[PDB]
Amino acid sequence: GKKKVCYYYDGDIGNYYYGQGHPMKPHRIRMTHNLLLNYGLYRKMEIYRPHKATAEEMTKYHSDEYIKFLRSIRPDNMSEYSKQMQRFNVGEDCPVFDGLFEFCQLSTGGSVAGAVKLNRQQTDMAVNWAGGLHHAKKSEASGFCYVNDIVLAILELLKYHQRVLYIDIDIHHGDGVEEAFYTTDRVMTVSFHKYGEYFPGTGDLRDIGAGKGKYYAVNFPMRDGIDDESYGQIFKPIISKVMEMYQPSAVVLQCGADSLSGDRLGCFNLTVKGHAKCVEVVKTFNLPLLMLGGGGYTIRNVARCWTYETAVALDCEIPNELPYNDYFEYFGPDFKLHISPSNMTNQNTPEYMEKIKQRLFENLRMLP
Ligand SMILES: CN(C)C(=O)[C@H]([NH3+])Cc1ccc(F)cc1
Ligand SMILES: [Ca+2]
Ligand code: NA
Ligand SMILES: [Zn+2]
Repeated sequence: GKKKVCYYYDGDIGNYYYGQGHPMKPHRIRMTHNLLLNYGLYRKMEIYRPHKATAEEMTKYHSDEYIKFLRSIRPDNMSEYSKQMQRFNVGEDCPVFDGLFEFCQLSTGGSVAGAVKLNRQQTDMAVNWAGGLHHAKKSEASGFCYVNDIVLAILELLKYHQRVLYIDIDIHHGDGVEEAFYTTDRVMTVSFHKYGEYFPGTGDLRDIGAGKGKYYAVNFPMRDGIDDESYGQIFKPIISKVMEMYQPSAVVLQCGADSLSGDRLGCFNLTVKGHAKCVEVVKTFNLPLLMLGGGGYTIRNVARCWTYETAVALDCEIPNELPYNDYFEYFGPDFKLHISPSNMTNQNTPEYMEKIKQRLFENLRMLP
């Protein structure tokens, strides 16, 4: 049936600024929100403003030293922290900006608040588009991510769920999440991603986990230009098998939109419908589901993607004609919700997709 959806958003999020030229634009979350408000989707779901997660909350995963650094560092005291900045991988990809810590607190607060909601059985789905920062590590920033909201949310779910399944359709590998849970069977991580001279450089299919977590990390490496049909060929089958073999009681789905056609940093060729089919698939298992954001650098298409995927969560059909909104000019020249793929070559042959799939299936036969 139709699911109750709780959605997390702080309108201050759009005002954080990574700096001139930096492709990460928090503003995209405000565009997303404004677009789905203008489609009327607030009528169908509960909207919450998340708390700011505390340093205490964050050190459920991150080191005390790293979190102490994140809450002290500012543009005005950077010169005095040059050593700490290098150690914690801050100051370049992951710059120091005004309100950095508060940005992390809001990002993280959405993900944990959604997980609490799900644990209390007061929603079927929770949505935090400001979350999904899958590259942050225990004691270091990486790939524009500082605090790993996903890891903290899963730790919250593990309080009431013996097995949690994490699925990642961001074009990048979910390295920080895989790393955190690599040696436990209580979290299975499934990542689909570009692989081959590409950030972060991990997610080989031969990376399957270790110790009690061996066979609970699943990696589908892809080449440039995958399209809706190649992706669709393998996502439903892999997820069905994972569900069947792993039998999770809760699911976290990272929905990074840098896997869309025309993403400024991405090299895939998915449409918003192709992307969103993944949400559709996971929804059908009828499990407590936390949906998070992620990467995405062509921001009009990020707003489309996460608006449509909100509508998917709600089983609420919306028209292709975009309603008027505060960012209307960004959606030219067509002013429609859905996007076309490019004519870029798909380097992923059908044979390649089926072969990688069959290798993952052999691995999944190793579960209890
Ligand atoms: C470019 N790059 C590393 C990426 O896009 C990754 N997906 C990491 C990431 C960035 C922003 C975000 F909001 C969530 C995750
Ligand atoms: Ca991924
Ligand atoms: Na694991
Ligand atoms: Zn990404």
